[PDB]
Amino acid sequence: RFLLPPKGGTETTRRDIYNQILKDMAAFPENTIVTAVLASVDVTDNCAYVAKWDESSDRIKKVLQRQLPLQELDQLPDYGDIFAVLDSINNIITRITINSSSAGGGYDAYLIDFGEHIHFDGNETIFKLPDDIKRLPAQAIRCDLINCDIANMHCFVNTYIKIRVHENNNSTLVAEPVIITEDDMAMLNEIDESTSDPLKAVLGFRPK
Repeated sequence: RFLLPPKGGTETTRRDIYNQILKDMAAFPENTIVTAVLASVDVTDNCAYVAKWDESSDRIKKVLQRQLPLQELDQLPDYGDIFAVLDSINNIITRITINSSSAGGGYDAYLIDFGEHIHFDGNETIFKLPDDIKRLPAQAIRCDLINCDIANMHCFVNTYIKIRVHENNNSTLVAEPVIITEDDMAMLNEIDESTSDPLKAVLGFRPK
């Protein structure tokens, strides 16, 4: 059975949903070199995403590695509201928001911690986050990477990199890449299997 459609909220574009979610811009100070995970490289939209994945994000990490039980949901939350979705094949649970209704069926959704826009069929297994996790800042910060080969940068997704922050306007970054607990690396391997899944682009996240 499909999830019930959202009862409320304002539908938004991919650019707008990124603007509406909470983001910790203080983690990327200008004129400094910082260590961050290359969350995603969108070679169709040019821009990349960086995530601090700092000790303050520990609750999100616990949900992602299925270390915390969550209440399964049958009613999609409102557009712009934050919840969790299960990638059943790769066994990880990630934070998500529905930004709009799709004309052909389903919805447009944003993976706030990965910086990825995906189609949401409405058959996906979804959960309610506890309020503290729900209120945590989105890990993925939009970043214009300069002086580098973006295509080559795509292979370094889900790895720690060092970036020189040229500009931090408070919604996006202009950064140049420069050429960490054991649990953090283990989590990145778990994320990479979901990200590298051969059918993720075609089917999105699979149910059950």
